[PDB]
Amino acid sequence: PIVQMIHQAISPRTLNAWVKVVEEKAFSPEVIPMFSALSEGATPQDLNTMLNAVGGHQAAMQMLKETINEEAAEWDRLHPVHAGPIAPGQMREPRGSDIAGTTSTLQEQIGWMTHNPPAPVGEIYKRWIILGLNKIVRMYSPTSILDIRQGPKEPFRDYVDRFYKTLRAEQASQEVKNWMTETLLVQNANPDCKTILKALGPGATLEEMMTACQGV
Amino acid sequence: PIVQMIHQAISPRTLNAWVKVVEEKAFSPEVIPMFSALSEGATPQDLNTMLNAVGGHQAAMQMLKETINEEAAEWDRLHPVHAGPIAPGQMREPRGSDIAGTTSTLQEQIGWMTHNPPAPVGEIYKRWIILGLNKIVRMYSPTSILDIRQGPKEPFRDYVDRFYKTLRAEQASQEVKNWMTETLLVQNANPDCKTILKALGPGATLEEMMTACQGV
Amino acid sequence: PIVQMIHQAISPRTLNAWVKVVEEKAFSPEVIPMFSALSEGATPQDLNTMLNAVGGHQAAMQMLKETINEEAAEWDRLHPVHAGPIAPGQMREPRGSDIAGTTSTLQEQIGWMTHNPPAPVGEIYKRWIILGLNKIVRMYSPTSILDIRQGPKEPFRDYVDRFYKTLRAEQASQEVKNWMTETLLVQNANPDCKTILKALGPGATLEEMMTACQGV
Amino acid sequence: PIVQMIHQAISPRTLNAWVKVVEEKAFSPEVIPMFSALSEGATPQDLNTMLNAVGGHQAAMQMLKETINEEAAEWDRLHPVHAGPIAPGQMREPRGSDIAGTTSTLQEQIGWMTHNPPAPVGEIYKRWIILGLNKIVRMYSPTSILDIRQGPKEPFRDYVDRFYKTLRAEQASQEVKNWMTETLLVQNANPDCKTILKALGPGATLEEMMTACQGV
Amino acid sequence: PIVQMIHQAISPRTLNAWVKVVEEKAFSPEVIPMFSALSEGATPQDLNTMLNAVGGHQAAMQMLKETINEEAAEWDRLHPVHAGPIAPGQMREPRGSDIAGTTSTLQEQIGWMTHNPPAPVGEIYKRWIILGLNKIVRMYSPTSILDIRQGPKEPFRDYVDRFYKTLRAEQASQEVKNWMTETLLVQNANPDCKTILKALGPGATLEEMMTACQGV
Amino acid sequence: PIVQMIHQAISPRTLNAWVKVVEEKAFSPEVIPMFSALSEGATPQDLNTMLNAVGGHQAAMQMLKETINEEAAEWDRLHPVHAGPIAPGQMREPRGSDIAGTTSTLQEQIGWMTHNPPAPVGEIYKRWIILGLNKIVRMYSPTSILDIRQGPKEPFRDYVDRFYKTLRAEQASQEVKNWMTETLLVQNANPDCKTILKALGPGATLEEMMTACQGV
Ligand SMILES: [Cl-]
Ligand SMILES: [Cl-]
Ligand SMILES: [Cl-]
Ligand SMILES: [Cl-]
Ligand SMILES: [Cl-]
Ligand SMILES: [Cl-]
Ligand SMILES: [Cl-]
Ligand SMILES: [Cl-]
Ligand SMILES: [Cl-]
Ligand SMILES: [Cl-]
Ligand SMILES: [Cl-]
Ligand SMILES: [Cl-]
Ligand SMILES: [Cl-]
Ligand SMILES: [Cl-]
Ligand SMILES: [Cl-]
Ligand SMILES: [Cl-]
Ligand SMILES: [Cl-]
Ligand SMILES: [Cl-]
Ligand SMILES: [Cl-]
Ligand SMILES: [Cl-]
Ligand SMILES: [Cl-]
Ligand SMILES: [Cl-]
Ligand SMILES: [Cl-]
Ligand SMILES: [Cl-]
Ligand SMILES: [Cl-]
Ligand SMILES: [Cl-]
Ligand SMILES: [Cl-]
Ligand SMILES: [Cl-]
Ligand SMILES: [Cl-]
Ligand SMILES: [Cl-]
Ligand SMILES: [Cl-]
Ligand SMILES: [Cl-]
Ligand SMILES: [Cl-]
Ligand SMILES: [Cl-]
Ligand SMILES: [Cl-]
Ligand SMILES: [Cl-]
Ligand SMILES: [Cl-]
Ligand SMILES: [Cl-]
Ligand SMILES: [Cl-]
Ligand SMILES: [Cl-]
Ligand SMILES: [Cl-]
Ligand SMILES: [Cl-]
Ligand SMILES: [Cl-]
Ligand SMILES: [Cl-]
Ligand SMILES: [Cl-]
Ligand SMILES: [Cl-]
Ligand SMILES: [Cl-]
Ligand SMILES: [Cl-]
Ligand SMILES: [Cl-]
Ligand SMILES: [Cl-]
Ligand SMILES: [Cl-]
Ligand SMILES: [Cl-]
Ligand SMILES: [Cl-]
Ligand SMILES: [Cl-]
Repeated sequence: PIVQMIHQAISPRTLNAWVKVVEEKAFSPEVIPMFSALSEGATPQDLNTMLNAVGGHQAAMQMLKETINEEAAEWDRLHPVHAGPIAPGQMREPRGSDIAGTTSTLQEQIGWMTHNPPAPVGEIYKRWIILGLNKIVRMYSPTSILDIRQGPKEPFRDYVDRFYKTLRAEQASQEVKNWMTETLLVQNANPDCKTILKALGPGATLEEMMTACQGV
Repeated sequence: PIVQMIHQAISPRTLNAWVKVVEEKAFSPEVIPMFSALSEGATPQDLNTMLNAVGGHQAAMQMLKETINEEAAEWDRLHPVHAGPIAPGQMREPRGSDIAGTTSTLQEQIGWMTHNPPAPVGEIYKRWIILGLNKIVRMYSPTSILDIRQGPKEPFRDYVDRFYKTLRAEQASQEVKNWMTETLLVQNANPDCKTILKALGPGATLEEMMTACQGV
Repeated sequence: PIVQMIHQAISPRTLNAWVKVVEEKAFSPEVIPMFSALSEGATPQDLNTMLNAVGGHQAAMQMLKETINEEAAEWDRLHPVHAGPIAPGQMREPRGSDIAGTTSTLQEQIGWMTHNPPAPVGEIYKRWIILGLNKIVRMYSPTSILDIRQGPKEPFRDYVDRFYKTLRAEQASQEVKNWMTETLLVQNANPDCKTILKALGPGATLEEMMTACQGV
Repeated sequence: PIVQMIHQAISPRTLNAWVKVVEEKAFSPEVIPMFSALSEGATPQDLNTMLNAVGGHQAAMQMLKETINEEAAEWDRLHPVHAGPIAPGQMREPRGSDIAGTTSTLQEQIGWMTHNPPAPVGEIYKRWIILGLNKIVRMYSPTSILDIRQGPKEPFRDYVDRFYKTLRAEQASQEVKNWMTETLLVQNANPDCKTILKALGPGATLEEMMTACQGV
Repeated sequence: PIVQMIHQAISPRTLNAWVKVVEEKAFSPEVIPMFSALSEGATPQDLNTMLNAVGGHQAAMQMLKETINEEAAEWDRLHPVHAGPIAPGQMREPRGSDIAGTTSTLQEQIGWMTHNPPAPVGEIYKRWIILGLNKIVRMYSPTSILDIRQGPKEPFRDYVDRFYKTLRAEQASQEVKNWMTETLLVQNANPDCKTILKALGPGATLEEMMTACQGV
Repeated sequence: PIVQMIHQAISPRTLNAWVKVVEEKAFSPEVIPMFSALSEGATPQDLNTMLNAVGGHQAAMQMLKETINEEAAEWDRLHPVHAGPIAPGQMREPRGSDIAGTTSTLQEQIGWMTHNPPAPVGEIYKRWIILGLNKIVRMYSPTSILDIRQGPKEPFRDYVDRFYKTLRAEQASQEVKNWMTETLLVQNANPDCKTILKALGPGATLEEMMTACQGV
C-alpha cells in the first residue's frame, strides 16, 4: 500500500487474511468490507495481488475481470487520451488498463497516487473491483427476499436475522430496501407476531417490533 | 486509525480480533470495552469497517443502524448547517451522515479530526455506536436481575458471579444498580447466608460478605 | 499506553493476552506480574479496558471496584482540591475518579502523565488495581500454608513446590514469610527428611535442603 | 527486501508464508501471485532464500535453475561486459550470475538497486523466476482445456469453475485464451445449457451465460 | 527493554514466549540461551517480570531468589555505599537490591543504564539470574555423565546424543568436560565401537569417530 | 541483528522459527538457507543464541563446535595478533574466539561490524557455522546418489524428486554434480524411460526429459 505518503508492499498477513476470507466465507456480503479494509491505500499491483491470490472460484473471478474491463472501456471513452510528449515533472494520462494495473508499472502507480493533485488510481480501481464483487455477491445469494417467512414456532429474532441477511445480498437501492422492511418484514411474520406488530403502528422501530414478539 | 497525529488503516488483526469477539462472545457486555479498545482513534471509515465486517446477527446490526440514524438526526437538529462557500484552510460543518461515514470521505474525516481545534467525528460516532450496542446487550440478555437467587447448595461466590453478571446487562443508572446490591444481593441469598449477612451490618463490603459465607 | 513519550492505544494482542490469562489462570499469583507487564506505561483508559474486557469472574471484578473506590476516596481525603481557574499551560489537580479514569478524558490523562513534572495517574491507578488484585488472589487461594505437609512417599522437591506455591498467595509481610520458611518447611516435612534437615543446621539453604533429600 | 529506499532482511513470516504455500498448494497458478507478493522489493539474496527454503519438489526446483541459467546466458549475450577499472562512485556492469545472486554480494545488490539510475537486478531476477515458475505450473497441470465438459447433472457454475481453473494453467496468449472461451466454453456445455447459451447470442457475458443456466 | 538507546516495555509475545519455554522445556539447558535471548537489553523490572510470570516450579524459583540474594549481598560487600547528597545530573551508587529491581524505580534503572558511562544493572542482574539458573539446571538433571553407556544394539549417533546432552547439564569447567570427552566417550562405547575408536587414535574428531561407527 | 546500521536483539519469532525448523526438519538441506535467512545481519551473540537454543541433536551441535574451533584456529594462524595499546577511536584485531562470540562483548561485535571500514565478524562467523552445517547435512543424509534408481512402475517425476533431493546432500562441487546429472540420472532410469531419454540426445533439458516420460 501507500500510507502517511510513502510506499510499502502488501503484508504477508494482510494477504493471508484476504485468502482465508475467500476460503471460509466465499462471497458472503461481509467479504466486501473485509476487502476494503484489507485494501485500504492499496496500489493496483496490491489490488491484483489480492485477486490473483485466490485459487478456486474462477467463475466468479472471471466475472470480476469482465466487470473490470467494462469499467476500463468506459473510462477510456470518458477520458480520451491526448497525444504529445509528457513534460518534465509530469505524468501521462492514465488509461483504463493502467488503472487496472495491467499496463502500468508500480512506479507509475506511485507517481499518480502521490502527485499534486493526486490521480487516485488505487481508489478508482478499488471502486470497480467492489462494483464487480457486489454483482458476484448478489448472484451467488441462495435465497430471495420474497421467500423469507417466519415459521410458526420460530422466535422473531431468528426470522429477523434471516430477513436482514437475505436483504443484505439483494439488488435494491436504499429506497427499495426501505420498502421491503416497510412492507414484507411485518407482512411475512407468522399470524401471532403479524397481528401484534400491526397493532404497534406503521412507524414502529425494530427494537420495538423485536421486543413486542419477545415472549411471543 | 489516527495516532500520535498521522493516519493509518485498521490492521488485519485489529479487524480479525473484532470479528472473532462477535463470533465467540456474541453480545456479552465485555464486547463493548473490547470494541472501544479495538476502535481507539478510529475514523468513521474504520468504525464502519468493523460493523460491516460482521456477517450474521443482522437483526442486531440493523438495530445499531436505527440507533445511529436517530443520533444523526438529533445532531442535525442541534447543529443546523450554515450556507456559504467554505473559506481556504477551513472545513464544512459536519452533518450526522458525515459523522456516520456515509456522506464523508476519508480525507474529510482526517481533515476534521486533525483540525485546530479538532472536530472529533471518530469519537462522536463511536459514542453513538456504543450507545446502540448497550441497547443490544440489554435486549439480548437472557436473565432479569430479580430472578438471581442463591440455591441451597450453591457456594456464595458462584451466586455473586451470577448476580453481578446479570447486573452488568441491566438498564440502570449507577444509583439504581447501587440499590440492587443494597437490597437484592443479600435478600435473595439462601436462608443460611441470608441470616449470616444480615448480622454483618448494612455497610458491609463484598469481600466481608463473600468471606462471611466462605465456609458456609 | 505511552512510551519513549508519545501516546498509543493498547494493542489487540496486548489485550487478547490479558484476557487469555484471566481465562486460563483465573487468579493465580502470576496473573499480577503478567498484568503489570501487559500494563507497562498504560493510561487509566488502557487500564479500564483491561479490567472491563474480562467477562465472567464479576464477583472478583466487583471487589476490585470496591478496593479502587476506597483508594480513590482516601486520595481525595489526602489531596483536597483547591478552587480557582486553572492557568494557561497548567492542569487541574486530579481527583480519585480522574485517576481511576471514570471522570477524566484520555487527553487529560496524557496531559498529566507527560507534564513537567509528571502527575503519574497511570502508575497511581495501577497501584490500586494490583493492591486489589492481591486481595482477590489471597481470597481465592484454596489452601492454607499450615496444611502443606510432606507425604511419606512424596519426593521432597514436590512438597517444596506445594509449599512455596501456597506461600505465594498468603497475606504475610516478608518477615512473616521468612518465619514460615524458617519454621514450617522443615517442621512439616516427613519424619525421614525432617530428621535429615534438622541435622544440616538452622542456616541451611534451600539448595542444600533439597539436595539433602534427593536420594530420600 | 528494500523499501521506501533502505535495506532489510526477509522477515521470518514472509519466508514461512512462502514455504507453507509451496507445501499446501504445490504449484497451483495462485502460487505465482503469492510469490510476487511475498517477494515485493526483494534482493537476489532474498529471492534465493525463498527458492532454497523449499525442500521437496527438487525436480521442479531444478527446472527453475535451468530456466534461470538460460535467461542468465541470454543476458550475458545481450549485455557483453566492457573491461576496465570501475571509476569512483560507480558499479560494475552486472552479469547474468550477479543478477541470479550466485556471484554478487548483498552490498553490490544494494548498490545496483539504489543507484541513480537504478540497475533493478531484483526485478530482473524475479522476472526469470516467474518465467520459470509458469513453465512448472503449465507442466504440472493435471488436465487439458479440451477435456473440460459439463456433465448432464452438473450445475453450470461448477463447470465454469473447472473450465477457468484449467484455462489458468494453459500455455496460451490472451488471444488464444479468448478463443477458447469464445469457442469451447459454450460448445462443451451439456445439451440443455448448450442450446440455451446458443440462443443468447455470440457476444453474451459470463454473468448472462451463468444466470441463463441458473435454474437449468 | 532498552534498544538503540530508548526505553520500551517487554512485549506480550517476548513474555508469552518465555512462559511457554518454562512450561514445555522446564529446566533443560537450552532454557538459558532462550532466556538470554528473550532478555536482551532488559531492565531489572523486565527481568523480574519474566521470573515472576512463572507459576509452578516455585521450589526452583525460590532457589533463584536465594542465589540472587547471595550475589546482591556480595555486591554490597564489594561496593560499600558512600554517604552524601547526590549532585545534579548524577545517580546514586546502586545497591544489590537496586540491581535486582526490588528497591529501584524503572526511571532509576533507565538512569543507570543510559548514563555516561553506563552503570549496566540489567546485565549485572541478568548475570546473577543465569548464574542461579545454571544451578537449577545442574540440580534438576536426571542423569550423571558416568552412567551414559552405549548399548549393544545402540547406533553410535544416539549414544553421542545421550552423552553430550548429559554433559551439557554437568558442573564442570571446559577443562573437566574436555577430559570427559577425552576419557569416557570412547571408554563407555560398546565393545565393537570401543575397539574401532581405539584404533583411530587419541586425537580423532567426533566426525571421524561418528563416521567410524556408522555401518557399526 | 544490525540493520540499516543500528543494533537490535534477535526477535522472539526469529528465534522460535529457527528452533521449530531444527525440531521439524532436523538437518535437511533447506535448514541452511532457512538459517541464513533467519540470521541475516546477526551478531556472533545472535548466532550463538540460535545454536544454543537447540536442545537435542547434541552430537551434531558438538560437531559444529569442532568445526567452528578449526576455522577459529586457522583464522588465528592466518591473522597473527600485533601487540600494543589500541589507539583512540580504534578496535583490537579480532581473534578466532572473538568472532565465534566466546571472548568478545556485544559492544565489541557492534564496534567491529559498524566500523569504517567494517570488520564483518557476523558474516565471518556465519560462514563457519554454515561450513559446519554442510558437513552435518552431508553426514546425516540417509541415501547415496548411486542408489537412486527408477522403479518399473515409478512415474519419472517422482524418481527425479528422489534423485535431486539425494543430490542436494552430496559432497560434490558443481562440476561433480553436473557429471552425476550428465551420467546417472538417465542411466539409472528404468528401461522404458532409459531408452526414450537416450533417443532425445546428450544435451536435452530436464523439462524435455520429464515431459518425454510423462505418458510413460
Ligand atoms: Cl506481516
Ligand atoms: Cl498467504
Ligand atoms: Cl478459495
Ligand atoms: Cl458464495
Ligand atoms: Cl496471476
Ligand atoms: Cl475454480
Ligand atoms: Cl508518465
Ligand atoms: Cl475519478
Ligand atoms: Cl433463510
Ligand atoms: Cl496486523
Ligand atoms: Cl479478518
Ligand atoms: Cl458473527
Ligand atoms: Cl447475545
Ligand atoms: Cl457493507
Ligand atoms: Cl443474520
Ligand atoms: Cl470541507
Ligand atoms: Cl460534540
Ligand atoms: Cl443466572
Ligand atoms: Cl497487535
Ligand atoms: Cl481480544
Ligand atoms: Cl474470564
Ligand atoms: Cl482463582
Ligand atoms: Cl464496561
Ligand atoms: Cl461472572
Ligand atoms: Cl485541566
Ligand atoms: Cl503519588
Ligand atoms: Cl497442596
Ligand atoms: Cl516477522
Ligand atoms: Cl519458516
Ligand atoms: Cl515442499
Ligand atoms: Cl503441483
Ligand atoms: Cl541452498
Ligand atoms: Cl524432492
Ligand atoms: Cl562494483
Ligand atoms: Cl532490463
Ligand atoms: Cl476438471
Ligand atoms: Cl508483541
Ligand atoms: Cl503471556
Ligand atoms: Cl510453569
Ligand atoms: Cl526440569
Ligand atoms: Cl510477583
Ligand atoms: Cl509450584
Ligand atoms: Cl539517584
Ligand atoms: Cl560490574
Ligand atoms: Cl541417557
Ligand atoms: Cl517478534
Ligand atoms: Cl522460542
Ligand atoms: Cl531439537
Ligand atoms: Cl537429520
Ligand atoms: Cl549455552
Ligand atoms: Cl541430544
Ligand atoms: Cl578494542
Ligand atoms: Cl575475512
Ligand atoms: Cl530415495
